[PDB]
Amino acid sequence: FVNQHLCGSHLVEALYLVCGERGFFYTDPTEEGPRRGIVEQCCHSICSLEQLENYCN
Repeated sequence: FVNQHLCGSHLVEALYLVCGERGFFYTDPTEEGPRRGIVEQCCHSICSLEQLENYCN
């Protein structure tokens, strides 16, 4: 993951990386539109890693 399009769990992964085992908030890829912030921003556009670190716990 390096400031590049990240959708589906390909995004979760990053969060997993930066969040580590501490567990990251993202639920499942389906069910319903996730946070509606990181996804619509990192999937349709690029996003920061510092932005994933606030997702961990």
